Amino acid sequence: SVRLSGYCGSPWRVIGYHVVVWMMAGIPLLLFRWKPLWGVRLRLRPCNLAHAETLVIEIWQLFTVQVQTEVLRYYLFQGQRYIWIETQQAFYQVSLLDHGRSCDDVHRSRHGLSLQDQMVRKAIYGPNVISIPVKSYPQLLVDEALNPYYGFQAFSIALWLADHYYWYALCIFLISSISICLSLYKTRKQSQTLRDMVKLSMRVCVCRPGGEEEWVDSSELVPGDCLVLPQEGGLMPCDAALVAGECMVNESSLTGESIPVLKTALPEGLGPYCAETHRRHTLFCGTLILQARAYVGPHVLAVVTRTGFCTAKGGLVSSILHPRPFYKHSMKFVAALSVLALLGTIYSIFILYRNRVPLNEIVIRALDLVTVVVPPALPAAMTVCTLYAQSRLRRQGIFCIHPLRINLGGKLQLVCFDKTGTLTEDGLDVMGVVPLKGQAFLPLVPEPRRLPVGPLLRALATCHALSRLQDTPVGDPMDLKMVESTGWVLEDSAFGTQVPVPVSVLHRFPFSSALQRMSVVVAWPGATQPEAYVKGSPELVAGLCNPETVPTDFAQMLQSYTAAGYRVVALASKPLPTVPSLEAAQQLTRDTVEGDLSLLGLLVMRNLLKPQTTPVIQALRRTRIRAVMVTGDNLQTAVTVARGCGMVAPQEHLIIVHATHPERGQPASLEFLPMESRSRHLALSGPTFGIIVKHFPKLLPKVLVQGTVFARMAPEQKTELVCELQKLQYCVGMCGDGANDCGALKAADVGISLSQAEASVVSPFTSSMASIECVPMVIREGRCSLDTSFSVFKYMALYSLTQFISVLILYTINTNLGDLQFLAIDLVITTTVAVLMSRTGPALVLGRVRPPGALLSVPVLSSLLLQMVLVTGVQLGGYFLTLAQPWFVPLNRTVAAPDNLPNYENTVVFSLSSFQYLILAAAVSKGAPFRRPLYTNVPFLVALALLSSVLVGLVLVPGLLQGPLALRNITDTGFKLLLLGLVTLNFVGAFMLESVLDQCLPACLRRLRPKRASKKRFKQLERELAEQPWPP
Ligand SMILES: CC(C)CCC[C@@H](C)[C@H]1CC[C@H]2[C@@H]3CC=C4C[C@@H](OC(=O)CCC(=O)O)CC[C@]4(C)[C@H]3CC[C@]12C
Ligand code: BEF
Ligand SMILES: [Mg+2]
Repeated sequence: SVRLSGYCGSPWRVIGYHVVVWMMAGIPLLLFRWKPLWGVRLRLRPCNLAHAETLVIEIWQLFTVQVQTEVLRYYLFQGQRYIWIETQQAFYQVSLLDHGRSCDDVHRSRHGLSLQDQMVRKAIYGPNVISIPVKSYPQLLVDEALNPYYGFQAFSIALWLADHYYWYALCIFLISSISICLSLYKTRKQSQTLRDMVKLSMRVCVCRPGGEEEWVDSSELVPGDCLVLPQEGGLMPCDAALVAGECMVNESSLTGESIPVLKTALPEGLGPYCAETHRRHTLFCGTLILQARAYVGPHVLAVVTRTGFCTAKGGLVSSILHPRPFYKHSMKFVAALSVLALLGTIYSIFILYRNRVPLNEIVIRALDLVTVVVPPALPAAMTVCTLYAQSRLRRQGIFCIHPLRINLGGKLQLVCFDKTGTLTEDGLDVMGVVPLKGQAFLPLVPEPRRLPVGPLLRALATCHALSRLQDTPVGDPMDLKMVESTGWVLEDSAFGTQVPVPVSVLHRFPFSSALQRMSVVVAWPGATQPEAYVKGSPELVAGLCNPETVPTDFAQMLQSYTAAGYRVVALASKPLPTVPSLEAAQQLTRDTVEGDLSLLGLLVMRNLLKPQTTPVIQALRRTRIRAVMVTGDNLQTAVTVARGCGMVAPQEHLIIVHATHPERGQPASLEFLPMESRSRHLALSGPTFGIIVKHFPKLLPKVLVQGTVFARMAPEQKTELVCELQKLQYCVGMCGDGANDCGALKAADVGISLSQAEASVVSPFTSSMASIECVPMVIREGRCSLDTSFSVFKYMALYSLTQFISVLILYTINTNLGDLQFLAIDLVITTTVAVLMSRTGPALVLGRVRPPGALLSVPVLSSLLLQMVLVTGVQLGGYFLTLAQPWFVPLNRTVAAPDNLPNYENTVVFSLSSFQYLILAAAVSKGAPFRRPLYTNVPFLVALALLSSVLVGLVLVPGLLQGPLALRNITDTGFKLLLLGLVTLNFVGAFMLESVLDQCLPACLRRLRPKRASKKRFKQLERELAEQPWPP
């Protein structure tokens, strides 16, 4: 149930709300976004539903919808339109206005719709368009750009402004704002580009009363219009009901079925028309018409029934506009960092109190804990990392309007694949022709054009009812595919060879839905007599041939072909004793030519795998990523595609699970059907999955773990399957191209859309090519992005702790680092490094091992502690080595910083730490397995080299920036070379530590604490099934 609350508005109250939400703070905007009821109570006063300009909809979950007007008030909730009915005082959806009208009403609507009625119904129903509104820059900002670390950055900016660091807070604010605005611009431009490649309209012909017609746009279509369908077919603009002629539709975009569907004219009657009862007669929006043929009249008419979001495709894409729910692994890491930073802050407060500095300085340093935990350039570094990942994906043709979900691509353990249009082509392609030699079959010939010039070749070429329209063959889709395969050229009719004799059709018997076959009579120069061909259903066509021409294994071979989802159509022929002339061959009755045939062969049609599918599936199976086929097609085609695709290896068992509906007196039962030709896969249909979910809730986890083929699977069942897999703690990806996959793509963690319609403009990922090559690309980019994010976080931690240790060592001496030294270290070094280190691309190939999913790892913490030990050792060694020199004179301990600068202690500590900030940057930037080698990042190499050169110039060149940076000029060149030597030892030690840890720590962890269990539910289920398989 839902409740609609009305809220009118007043100008003074609106301006008051605006000023109190803008001039006061930005916090009220986010608070109102968290709870819209407070915002609507503050801005809008309660009113009556008949006078409301606003509705609050809870279904509780609260949505605020404005009440638009066209004296026709309405509102749009998740796409659906709810007009305000003025006689019953409610907002009734427009979907309910055509309810109850019968088939006679639909047939009376075949004379078009008058213009005045057209405008009335366009006001009522709106445009015939599935339009998803663009997210504005504020909403895009909140959902994408902001991070919880920007709150820390805002607090630190407030702290800086409190302690009067204007040229530092301003620079940090500029960097963060530029990163945020550039990311918003990139995401907005990608969304606009996605929505510019979707064609929301066509030029459709509509009947108009009075015998006239008019070519209107596809958006002017309203329920009641009578479309005139073109004979060449094309995409369907809306949901209609055939009232004249019949169509041949390819509904693979809505249902996933690859076999073309024959839609027939709606039958006249008093019963109410229903899109489910009369689905055999309805044309659905988004489906492709392959052939529109009319018996009576010169046009194929289809009365429009639903337009816009009330269509089937509109209903499918409307269910994903419902809002439903990345940093939790990093907040634990920053809390672990905060423990160390708090210990250091306690030490700093104690050692500053011993120095008797003002208490305000002490409390400012205490509050500096937040800046220590979250560095100033951490949010900017993360935003730039996501920007680099998004740009790298876009340069490959993949649109990512949710850059925060790129890291989820590196966590994927399972990928669900649609079959029709994603793994295979949309329709049926010619598998081959099976000739006959003597009395028995011959091996299948994949290319019928390679056949000799015999009866079978001419039967494949000429036995059809094709026509020429705009220099292209127009007719039955299977006939089109057969003639394309045979290579012959269409020009009663004449056919020229692909490069023999051009045979000419002398007569043609039309294809009938009762006889399930068609016949032609052809002749060619140099022949003794005409030759009549027959093409149709193999079972009944073979019933016309001679018993000595049909092989004894005909039924077995037909069963073998039709058990794999193939569309077999038989061909037959017979020499005709008729004279080769049109005076007699045009008067031949069908019954004489249909009898005493000779089976020439079979023509196998199959749903063809795309060439880019098998390598990708084998690649995913090599890296131990589960491949699951989630299709709306039948079980035989799905199983055949899985077996020939790589999801099921030829040596791996496949089990069909068949759930029986519980009838009266019996309960639901599961029976498993093992077939011939993870080593144990499960195949099951949609109804079987639905019965297993509700009647066998304990066996559902085992089905989900072992199942690999899910056929006849409804869109709601697809998204339910994705959700159930995610309940097993899977990270489920999904690749789809149809409207049936929208719910699965939205519910999945990484949903890549191959669609060219409005389903793509709201998907996280959208590939520009119609293959699944994007899936390995997305996974590689996700692994690279996860590795880069972990490297950035580790570098920020190492930086913060290095600077904190340096500052503590200086505080113990009653010294500080220095304002301009702080500015150099942060802005010039760490901001540059964090920006340019996120630029390294993904590795060329996928790997078996995934990147770690948590920042609190024994490897990560151990590496951080060892690098900190090395850094602290180097800095303290430099300090205690400066303290043992003849030229060294101690600082003036009486005065405090920054007045005791320049001195030797600060100079040495800054000299060592500045090199450490680059060493710890080159160290955490790891390449393989998940990233390219470091040296491929030319900007980052150049930045590191230039900064190292600058720091070596500071160390060695006498008088270079020793004044600005408040450094002290050292005259002992031996000490300068010894400091450089300490820097080199730190460099080699950091790299050796990283290599030794990365190569020997997992082995040490395995040997010390043997992890004999896992917490992921699917892994425990896999262990349990390995110990005891569920189907014995
Ligand atoms: C207050 C005064 C006296 C101090 C001046 C300090 C500047 C030298 C700092 C401030 C911000 C720093 C910048 C911070 C960010 C970057 C990003 C980086 O450029 C890119 O990000 C391009 C990325 C690509 O190659 O695609 C180059 C270094 C740079 C400009 C830094 C160069 C040094 C800058 C200009
Ligand atoms: F397009 Be899929 F087979 F649902
Ligand atoms: Mg599809």
